[PDB]
Amino acid sequence: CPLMVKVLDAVRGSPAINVAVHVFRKAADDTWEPFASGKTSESGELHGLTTEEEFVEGIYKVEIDTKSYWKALGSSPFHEHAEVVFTANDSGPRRYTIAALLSPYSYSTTAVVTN
Amino acid sequence: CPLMVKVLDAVRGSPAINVAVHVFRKAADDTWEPFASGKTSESGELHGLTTEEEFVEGIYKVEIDTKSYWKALGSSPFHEHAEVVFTANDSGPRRYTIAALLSPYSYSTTAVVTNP
Amino acid sequence: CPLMVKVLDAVRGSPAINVAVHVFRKAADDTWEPFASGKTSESGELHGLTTEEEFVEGIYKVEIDTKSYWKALGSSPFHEHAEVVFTANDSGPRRYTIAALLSPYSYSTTAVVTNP
Amino acid sequence: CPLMVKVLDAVRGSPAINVAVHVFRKAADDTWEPFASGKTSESGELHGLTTEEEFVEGIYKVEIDTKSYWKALGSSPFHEHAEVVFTANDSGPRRYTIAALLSPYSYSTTAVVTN
Ligand SMILES: N[C@H](Cc1cc(I)c(Oc2cc(I)c(O)c(I)c2)c(I)c1)C(=O)O
Ligand SMILES: Oc1ccc(/C=C/c2cc(O)cc(O)c2)cc1
Repeated sequence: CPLMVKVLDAVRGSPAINVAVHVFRKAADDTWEPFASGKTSESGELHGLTTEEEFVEGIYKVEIDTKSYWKALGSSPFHEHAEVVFTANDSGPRRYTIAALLSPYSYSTTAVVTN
Repeated sequence: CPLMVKVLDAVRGSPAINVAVHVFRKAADDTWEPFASGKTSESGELHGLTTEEEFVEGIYKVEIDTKSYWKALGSSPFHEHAEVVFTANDSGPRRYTIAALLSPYSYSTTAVVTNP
Repeated sequence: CPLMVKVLDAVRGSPAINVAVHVFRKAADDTWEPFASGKTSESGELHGLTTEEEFVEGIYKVEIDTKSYWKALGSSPFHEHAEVVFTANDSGPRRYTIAALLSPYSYSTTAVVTNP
Repeated sequence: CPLMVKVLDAVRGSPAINVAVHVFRKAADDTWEPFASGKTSESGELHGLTTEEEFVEGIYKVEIDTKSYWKALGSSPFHEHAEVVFTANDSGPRRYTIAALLSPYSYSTTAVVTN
C-alpha cells in the first residue's frame, strides 16, 4: 500500500465517508491518465489504490469530489473538488498518505511520507 | 497598531464578525493577567487592542471566543475557544497579526510577524 | 477587482512574496483556457488579475505555483502546485479572495466571497 | 481508549515524533488540574491517556509542546505550545481524536468524534 488517502469533515468532526477519489498520472503529452479510484470508507480512508509495482515515479493528481460530498449532506459548497498534485520520488520514503480536512469554503491537505 | 487579529469563517466563506477576543500576558507570578480585549469588525478584523508603549516583551495569550461565535449563529461547536500563546518582542518591537480560520470542529491559526 | 489572491508562508510567518499564480477558465469544449496570471507582491497579495466585465460566469481554476516558490527559497517541497477550482458568478457578480497558507508538505486554502 | 492525540509535521511531511502532550481537566475553581500526559510515538500518536471510567464530562485542555519539538529539530518556532480546549459531552459519540498539524508559525487542529 504505497498510496493511501484520508479525508476528514471539519463541520461534523468526523471522517468524510463515501467521498469519491480519483487518482491520475501525468502522461508524456501532459494529459491526465486515469490511474486508480475509489470511495472513502466509514473511517474516511481509501486503501488499496495501487501496488508498489504500478506506482512508479512521476506526477500524480488526487481529485477528491468534495462538491458531491457536501451536497449529499445538504450543505452548499464552494469548490468543485479538491486537487492534490505531487511528484512521487523513489529517493523519498516509500509510503504516501494524502490527508485532507474539508470545510464548505476551505480545505487543508498534508502529506505524510514514511518508511 | 502592533497586535491585530483577523478571523475567517470556513463554513460561510466570509469574515467572522463579532468574535470576542481576550488577550492575556503572563505576570511575574506566572498567572495570566488580563491585557486587552475587543471584538472583530464587519471585516473580521480587530484593531486597536494595544499600543507600542503598552505592548512590552512578554508571553501573551490570545483567546478567540469561538464557542460564543458559533452559538450566536445557532451552532453547537467542539472547542471552547482557540488559544494562541507566544513570546512577543523578544528581539525588539514587532507587529503581529494573528489569523484564525474557523469551522465548527476545527480551526487553523497562523502568525504574520513584521519589521525589524 | 473581483478576484484577488493572498498567500502566506507558515514557516516564516510572513507574506509569501513573488508567488506565481495562473488562472484558467473551463471552455466550451471542457479544456482549461488560460484566463489571467500574475505574481504576489511584497504583501503576499495579487491584485488586478481581471475586470468585472471579463470575469464572467464559469468554472475557474486558480493554480498557485507553490513548488516554484519553495524551490526559489532553496527548499524541496511536496506538491507541484495548489489548485483551487470553483464556479464563479452563478448568482450574479461576486468578489472572490482566494487565500492560501503554505508549508513545504502542506497547504490550506479558503475563499472569502462577498457582496450580492 | 476514549481520547487519542495525533500530531503531524507539515515541514517534513511526517508524524511529529516524541512530542510532549499534557491533558488537564478544569476544576471547580477554574484552575487546570493535571489529568494525563505522554509523548507521541513514532507514528505521531499518543494512546492510552485515560479510561472510560476516568474520562467524565467536563472541560479539558490538551497542551502540545510544539516549541520543544521544533527546537529539537533546529527550527525556530512562534508558539509556546498549541492548546486545544473542549467540552466532553456524553450525548456526543464516545471516542475523541484530537489531531494537530504543525508548522513553525501556524497550526491546524481538528476533532474526530466517533462511535
Ligand atoms: N494583511 C492583509 C491581507 C490579508 C488578508 C487576509 I483574509 C488575511 O487572513 C488570512 C487568514 C487565514 I485563517 C488564512 O489562512 C489566510 I492565507 C489569510 C491576512 I493574515 C492578510 C494586507 O494588508 O494585505
Ligand atoms: O489518522 C489521522 C487522523 C487525523 C489526521 C489529521 C490530518 C490533518 C490534515 C490537515 O490538512 C489538517 C489538520 O488539522 C489535520 C490524520 C490522520
